[PDB]
Amino acid sequence: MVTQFKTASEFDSAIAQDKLVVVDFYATWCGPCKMIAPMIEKFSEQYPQADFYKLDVDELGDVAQKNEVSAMPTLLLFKNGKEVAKVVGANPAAIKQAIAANA
Repeated sequence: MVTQFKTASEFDSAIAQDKLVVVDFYATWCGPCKMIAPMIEKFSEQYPQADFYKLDVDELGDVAQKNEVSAMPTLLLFKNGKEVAKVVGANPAAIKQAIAANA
């Protein structure tokens, strides 16, 4: 599956003890930023153990600032309600391995 985040009250649970969650902090702007939504989902089939969510840089612009992620888009990894890695760019090369060694 795949979903986004509008309220921190949601994403807060996603990380909180729940394996490795791959949340993207795509910029509220940018052009080819929506084409990732389907991709972010395609990866959920290879790492079903990990949750593939998405962060809103418009609604949760802060969470994008807290982690210092204002790219467009960006990939954020979190283990057991904690962190693990951050690689701005879900280009077929890291977004896959990043979810392996981590999860």
